[PDB]
Amino acid sequence: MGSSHHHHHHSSGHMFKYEDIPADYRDLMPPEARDFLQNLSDGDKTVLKEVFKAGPYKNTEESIAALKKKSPELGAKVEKLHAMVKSKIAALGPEAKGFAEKSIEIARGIKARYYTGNEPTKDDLKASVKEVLKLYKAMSDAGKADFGKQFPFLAKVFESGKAAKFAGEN
Repeated sequence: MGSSHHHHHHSSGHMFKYEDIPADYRDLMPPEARDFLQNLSDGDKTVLKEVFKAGPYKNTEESIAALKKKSPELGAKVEKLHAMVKSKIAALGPEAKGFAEKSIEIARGIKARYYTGNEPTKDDLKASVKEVLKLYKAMSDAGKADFGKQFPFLAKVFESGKAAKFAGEN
C-alpha cells in the first residue's frame, strides 16, 4: 500500500521544451538567443531552475557564475551568448540601452519562468511584449532607430508591427 498505488512522476517529469513555446513569440526573440534553446537539452535545463529559484541576482553574471558552478560548460554557453548581447548593448545609446536591458529582461523572464516550471499562459506573453512596446513606442525616434543597429532583428518586428499584433498594439 502507499503512493505506489497512485500516479507516478510529479517532480521529475515536467521539463521545459523550447518547441512548446508559442512560436509567434519565438519569432519575437533574437536568433542568437534561440540557438541556445535550440541546442540546450533536458539535462542542462534541469539545472537552470536551481539557479533561478535560489537567486537572488542583481545581474545576470551572478546567474552565469551560479551556472558555472552547477554546470561549468553551461555557464560558458550562456556566458558567450550574453556577452555578445552585452557587446551590442555596449554599442547602444543610453535610451536604447535602457530599453534593451529591460525589454530583454521581460523576454528572458518568460523563458526563465519556462525553466522554473512556471510555464506562462498565452496571455502572459502578451504582457511581456506589451511593455516592450510601451517602452519602445515612447523612445525618441533616433533612439528607436539606434536600437535597430545593435538589435536589428527586434527593431524589425517592432517597426513592422509584428510584435504589435502580439501585444494588442501596446
